[PDB]
Amino acid sequence: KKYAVVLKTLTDPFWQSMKAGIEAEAKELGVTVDIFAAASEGDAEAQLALFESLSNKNYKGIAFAPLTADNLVEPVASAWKKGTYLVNLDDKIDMKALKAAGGNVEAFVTTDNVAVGAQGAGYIIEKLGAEGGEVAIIEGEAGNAAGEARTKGATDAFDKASNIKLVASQPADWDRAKAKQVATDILAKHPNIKAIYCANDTMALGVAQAVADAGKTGKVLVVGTDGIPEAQQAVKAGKMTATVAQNPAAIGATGLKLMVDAQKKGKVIPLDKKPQYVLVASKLVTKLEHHH
Ligand SMILES: OC[C@H]1O[C@@H](O)[C@H](O)[C@H](O)[C@@H]1O
Repeated sequence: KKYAVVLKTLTDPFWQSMKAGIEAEAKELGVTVDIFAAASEGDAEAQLALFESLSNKNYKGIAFAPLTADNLVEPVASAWKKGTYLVNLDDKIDMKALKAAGGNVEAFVTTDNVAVGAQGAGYIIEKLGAEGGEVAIIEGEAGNAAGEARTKGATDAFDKASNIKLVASQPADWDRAKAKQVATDILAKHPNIKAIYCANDTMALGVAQAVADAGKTGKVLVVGTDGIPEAQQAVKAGKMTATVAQNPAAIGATGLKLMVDAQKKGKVIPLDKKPQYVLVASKLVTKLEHHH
């Protein structure tokens, strides 16, 4: 049989890299993998419906990145009861809710997202120096576990830092236009803002455009997360200050490998057993300076 992967979306580069990484790993393992996302973008109910349709196609295993912590709880529990080998990718499902629903997953593969936020905020703190300044966080969608961890890690770092004042922490729901809108509002209400940490690059690129439109490119630091090509290009060009790169290809490849390796014991993970927890490294991408 084959394996299935349900991602948040296939239109955005972070997730496209994850799909490509899954396929590269499938090519090394010699397994067949179908990778999907639901047509309605960001629709948690559409993604549930997609998951439910796949869970009835006799896949050996399904890896999934849920759009929210709760939207896939019931169909994941249902698949576990059917003996499906399940791997949570990237964004943490509500595991206590999953257990209450009667299910489990073999593994969760993710980035240390508290560390991501701490790195993004930490680089801002380093770049602002002793004088510090007003900073803001553009959050992902409220309640998404990975985004929440980044907000926590950044907020904690900013709170401890001398002369840093976090003046705004606001969701833009992983959306570039909405992040441009939120950044425009922050720039209007906080004309002394010195830096904005953004929970992903889709948002950071919108923020960078708001900063440019305000004539403030280089005057307001903009840090993203994911490391998508356009953000790495923005960092090179000075349009973004940095981005905390993730490795979506490795997240996907590792999740597929865990799903394949899980079947060797001939049974899905017991209900009372803790899933595997596999961290994939992040890396701060800054403007490459070799000039003394
Ligand atoms: O889909 C929006 C975002 O979801 C997070 O959970 C992922 O780690 C990436 O940052 C992605 O860009």
